[PDB]
Amino acid sequence: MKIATITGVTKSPELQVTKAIGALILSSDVALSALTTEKISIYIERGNGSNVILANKVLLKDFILASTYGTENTQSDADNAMIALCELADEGSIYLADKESIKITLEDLISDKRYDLHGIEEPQQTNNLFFFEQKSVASEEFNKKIDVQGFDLAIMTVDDSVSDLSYQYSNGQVVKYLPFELQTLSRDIDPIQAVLSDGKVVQGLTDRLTLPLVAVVGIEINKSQGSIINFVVRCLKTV
Amino acid sequence: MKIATITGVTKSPELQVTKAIGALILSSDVALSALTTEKISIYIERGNGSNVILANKVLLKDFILASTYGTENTQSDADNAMIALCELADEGSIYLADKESIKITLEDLISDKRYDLHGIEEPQQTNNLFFFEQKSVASEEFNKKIDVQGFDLAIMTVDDSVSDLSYQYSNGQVVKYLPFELQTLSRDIDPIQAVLSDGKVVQGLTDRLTLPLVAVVGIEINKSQGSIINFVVRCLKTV
Amino acid sequence: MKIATITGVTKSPELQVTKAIGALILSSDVALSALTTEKISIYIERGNGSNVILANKVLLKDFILASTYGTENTQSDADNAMIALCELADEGSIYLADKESIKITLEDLISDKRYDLHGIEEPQQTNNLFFFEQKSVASEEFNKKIDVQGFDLAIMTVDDSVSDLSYQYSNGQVVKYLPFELQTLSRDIDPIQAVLSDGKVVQGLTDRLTLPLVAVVGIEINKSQGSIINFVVRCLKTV
Repeated sequence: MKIATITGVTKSPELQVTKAIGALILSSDVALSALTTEKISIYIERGNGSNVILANKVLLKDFILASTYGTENTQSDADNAMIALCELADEGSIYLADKESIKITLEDLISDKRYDLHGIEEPQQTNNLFFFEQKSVASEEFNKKIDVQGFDLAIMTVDDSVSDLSYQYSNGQVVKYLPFELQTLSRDIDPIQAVLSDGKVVQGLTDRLTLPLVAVVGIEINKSQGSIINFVVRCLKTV
Repeated sequence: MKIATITGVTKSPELQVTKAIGALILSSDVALSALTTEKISIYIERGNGSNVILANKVLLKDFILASTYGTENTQSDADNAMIALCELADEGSIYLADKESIKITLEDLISDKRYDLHGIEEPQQTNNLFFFEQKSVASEEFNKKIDVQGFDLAIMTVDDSVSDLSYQYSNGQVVKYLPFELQTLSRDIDPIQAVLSDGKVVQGLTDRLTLPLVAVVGIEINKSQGSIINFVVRCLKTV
Repeated sequence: MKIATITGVTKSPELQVTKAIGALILSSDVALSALTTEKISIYIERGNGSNVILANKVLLKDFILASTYGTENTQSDADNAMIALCELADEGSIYLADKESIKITLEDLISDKRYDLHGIEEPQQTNNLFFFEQKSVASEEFNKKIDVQGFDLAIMTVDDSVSDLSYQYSNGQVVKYLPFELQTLSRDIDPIQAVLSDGKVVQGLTDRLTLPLVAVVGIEINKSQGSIINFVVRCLKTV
């Protein structure tokens, strides 16, 4: 159903959804590569506190990239320059018992741009939900190690100051990769990232990289001071 | 093997094939979007018995869109502006027992256009065949309900007067869809519909929508007066 | 890791690799369709037994097209006009015990172009290796029958002299195809062959055709005298 449309204002109101939905359709007249600052926040209000957080001010570009990895890709039309379908459940849709509601908020929107949010209903119900988390670096240290066990997909920022990325697998082996090799391996599973309205296809964003994590327990970043490196990890778990 | 090449005339003769073929190849110098009124009729003729009707004056555009949904698509070359492969059986060629033949007819052709036909045979014989059926919703009526039990793929005409499309599933649940949401969901399975000669790709047709039906038993169309809504459904069964 | 960067010379020096790499990355500023005479040669020198010859002066175009069939395809970036990822092992990497090492060389390059080699390692080791072989049909031979049992992919040069090509399957059936039908069948598996820098995709080469051999035990070529035909076949086996 048509959840909301936003135009003119720089911040969407607290959008409330009561019926069970499983996926969100985000449409805009701004291209995917032109998203700069817009952020989204989605949660489920269970009652007297103890609400479930699925996304806390996650960047829209990272949210779109982390959800359209694989056979699918972002779409375009003659009326909308960017369409993306992002799922929130594994197979069916979120189940709300008595008074739970899904609250969605948009922040840092552009004044002269239009956005539209739609919700997709499903005939099934499920308790397996997707969770988004954010990790960063202090930007004043050369190297840092993070643990990515459980997560099956990551979106990393791309900068010229990142030298090495070390993957530590579940069997103890450690493999070092360069950004070029990382991008080449990334573009081997999902060759196409988006299709433009005119007909051209873009096979990758110039400053974001999608990494699938299979049997990977650790990621080490070897970089140089001067920039902040951001990772957005996606996981699936039962609430 | 090559079947026929048609030019100049507006009606192809009733071509007869005796070799057991498994699929057809349709090639023409007009793009897939440029097809307007061409119709195809394919059936199996038995010398002593009842005819087997697969397609009866089915639109060529709908036939191609039904047969080329999935990983594949319709391609193009320098000589031919449209090349498509259409499957007739499930995983083999149609088996002719005693006095069976395949009759193919093309009608409502354009005078100055070329239409070729090719046949593809397989080393296996199977009894599963694909059947095409046509359904309509009139223009003087507001809403309708059509039973789509047993089918797995439909193609609906696209008009600016359709309001809602409702799916009733096998478990009794009812889900309402907007045309925009339905198009977005349809493109979520097959991102690309055709590739042009220059290099640009077209991800859909402006007046056709392909609906993959899974465990759906009813479709309810809600619209306003002004146009006729046409559905072409495909099914698989044994003869 | 980075193996070598070749620029200015017409023959790359012999390169020795000691680490157990799993795949190679070929990057160059020459488009995929623009390669004419570049050749590669890879072989493993083993201190216990006999040396393993993987590629013996295989053309770069055929070597690249043999590895990028399926969902993957050769890509491009701003700096590099052609990037390809070619696997040398089935799932893991080549096993080297104590001193056995891989040796790679490039031949018949162009002085005013650029080439690079990258190596990709894997956390696992395997003995299943990929082998490339070359078959030839002379100019004075009207027809020729070859045994492609055990192979899984072939690359042929499209020529106007070739008239028919017949598959012989395991069950004994023989099916004859034309070049047009062969190309159409091939393009139904991998619709897109490469993506250029400006966003236009290319769905195939104008002089090379890729044939997937599934349950095929013989290939017969019928042509007219005048031209030579070359097949590049790929196979997987345990050493």
